[PDB]
Amino acid sequence: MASGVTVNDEVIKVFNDMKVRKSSTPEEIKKRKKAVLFCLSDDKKQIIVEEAKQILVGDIGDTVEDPYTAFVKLLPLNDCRYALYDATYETKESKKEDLVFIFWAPESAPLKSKMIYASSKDAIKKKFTGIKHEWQVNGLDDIKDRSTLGEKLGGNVVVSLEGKPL
Repeated sequence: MASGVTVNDEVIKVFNDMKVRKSSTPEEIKKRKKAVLFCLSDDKKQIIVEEAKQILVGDIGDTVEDPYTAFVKLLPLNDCRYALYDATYETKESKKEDLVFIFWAPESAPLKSKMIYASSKDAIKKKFTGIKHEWQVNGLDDIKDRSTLGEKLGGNVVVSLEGKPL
């Protein structure tokens, strides 16, 4: 009984979009994908993005109170999923931005959920050619720590992340 999962083309559009996301006018920035969570398609054979669980740069402040809390709301404690986000931080030398591949895997999720994604983990990562970061968070307590993020991207050089001092 062989099995395996792949990464849906949607994951690419997000990678190509999140890898080439440029800031020109706030009007376009509203469409600029800053954060997005990936889930299994209706076929449960590949990794596709869920429109219901994504965070744009314009959504924060229009219909969303916070980009983090928005993600914290989508994150299922009884289900594992992936999420790509762009971490904007500023160090004591200069301000820079980057993107990281996050893996949401709670301890309440079923082994079949962790295994299904585990099979696509490479496929989804393969599509993330150039991703120099990888975040493994099981629960919200693993990522709720603003420092836990600001450190993984920059570490002890980040004076502040997302507008919050580190």
